[PDB]
Amino acid sequence: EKSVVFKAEGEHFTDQKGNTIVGSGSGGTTKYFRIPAMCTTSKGTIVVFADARHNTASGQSFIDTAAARSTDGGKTWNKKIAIYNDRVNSKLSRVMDPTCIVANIQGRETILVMVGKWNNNDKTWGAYRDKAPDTDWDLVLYKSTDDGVTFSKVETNIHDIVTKNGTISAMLGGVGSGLQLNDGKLVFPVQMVRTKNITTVLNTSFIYSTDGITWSLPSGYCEGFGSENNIIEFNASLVNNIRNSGLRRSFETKDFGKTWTEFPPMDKKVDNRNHGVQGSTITIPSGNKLVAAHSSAQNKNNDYTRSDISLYAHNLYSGEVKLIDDFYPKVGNASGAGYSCLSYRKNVDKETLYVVYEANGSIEFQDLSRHLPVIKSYN
Repeated sequence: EKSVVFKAEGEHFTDQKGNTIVGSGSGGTTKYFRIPAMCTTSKGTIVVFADARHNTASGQSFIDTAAARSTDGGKTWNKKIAIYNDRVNSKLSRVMDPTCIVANIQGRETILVMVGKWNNNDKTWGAYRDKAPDTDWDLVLYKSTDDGVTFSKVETNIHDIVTKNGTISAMLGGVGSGLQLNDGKLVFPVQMVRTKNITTVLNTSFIYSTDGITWSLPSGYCEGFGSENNIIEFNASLVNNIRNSGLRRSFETKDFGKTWTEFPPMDKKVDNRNHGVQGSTITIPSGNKLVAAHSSAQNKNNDYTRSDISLYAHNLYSGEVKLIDDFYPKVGNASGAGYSCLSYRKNVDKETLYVVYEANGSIEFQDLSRHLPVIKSYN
């Protein structure tokens, strides 16, 4: 139905030594949660990641990556910290902004989660353009191969490929979920802050891998807009769906990230109004056709309150769009609101469509599976 994954001012976590993490919420709880990411496994297990912003909603604050696991269809949740910040700066050390993938990596069902990491930077990441890359930044990857019970660090070449590019100050996942392609390739949508000498502050792209260890960046870039984005696979194209102030943007690449062109079935189809917001975009099969399901905020107050977090269907053939469910029909908390993440699976003959989203500093979950006939018919 509807459940609270992470309760603002209602959770207590422990650190690596098992000592409680005293946050600024009432009773020493974690103050605020943001930026949910959800991955469902072949066992039906739901894992939801979010920033545990222990002291404040601000992105420049002390943050760990929490993980909530449900094996009862989202009724109840077991919670823990999946990724700890480095504990350099009790005010500013942070791991943030998760993107997850569920994939069979050479046969092995794995949940990957990728987060940015900072320590001493007191400003948002777009402020740091002088270095290639910023010395305070990193982008870390953790995995679980035990159905979300334990997460371990993956040693990658992600920092190295950013350094060898030479034009990137920092990189993050696109927020929410990445994908495993039909052929098996792993793809994280990414956002990047370019070095100062590059005219465009922000770009979108992706990183890809076969084994989850060695990653690659394509040679091209997509225009950044508000840079948070997701990718879907459609025929031999990768198609993104990007945050933008006003109308969301969508581009396709037919050359695996060398060049991008507008994708008419999704480009400019959903309006998030002033500032834009992150949104989640996934595909759902309907026979041998595909439909895109998308969540983002209607933003009725045209501001940072990002009201009315809604599920849409995009007809990938005709370009029609329709509202399926305004599942969080509420004005958000302008300290940080509006974000969401969808998850679809068909396990055996059971199709599930779940969402998680920001709700006044908490993360809530809804089972939206009743909407699948309506979405699937939209081709």
